[PDB]
Amino acid sequence: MRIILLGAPGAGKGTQAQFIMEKYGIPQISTGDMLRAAVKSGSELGKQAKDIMDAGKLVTDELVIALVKERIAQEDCRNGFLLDGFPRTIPQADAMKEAGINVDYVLEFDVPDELIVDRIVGRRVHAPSGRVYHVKFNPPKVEGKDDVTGEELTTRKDDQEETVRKRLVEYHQMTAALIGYYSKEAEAGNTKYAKVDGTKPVAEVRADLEKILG
Repeated sequence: MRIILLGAPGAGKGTQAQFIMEKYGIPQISTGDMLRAAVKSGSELGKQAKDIMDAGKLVTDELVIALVKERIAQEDCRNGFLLDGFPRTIPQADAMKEAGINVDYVLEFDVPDELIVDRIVGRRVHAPSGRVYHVKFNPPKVEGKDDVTGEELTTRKDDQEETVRKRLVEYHQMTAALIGYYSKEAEAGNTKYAKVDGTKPVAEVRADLEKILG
């Protein structure tokens, strides 16, 4: 069972990761994780990808692909894998096909931008301790203040409404053609594609995956 899980930043597609992992007994894999696990290994690619990172240049599509083919070749991927957040472009996806890395399902965790914004800007945090809150779901006992210390709560620079919005616009701009690519690939029978609605409750989204997957 080989699955590609896609979704906008802050949509929360990771909320179904462990379900898929336990359902079909497969590891979760991201380009970020293997970038490190490669350097950790004495692999040539690891040493290669290490130099590119130390020099602060983007990792080439060919090198990332090589790391992927290397990653899924390991024994933990005997029954498949869960590929999280990759590919991100059509060249990358085609490069996976050019190297014969097919997948069974392409899942698109979909959440409207406005909802994502609403979720994120609602966050509050106690920076020095790292304690997190949220105006809904988990508000502090004393309004605007940390339960433990009683100090005023703040917000992350990474959660600024203006910052989050640019991230989404950028993401859609970069992912739009790729979604159509896999949807068309599905019409060609090369893989299966399904646009999952991530606005419903977790338990409901989970049950929808079982009808899509099996």
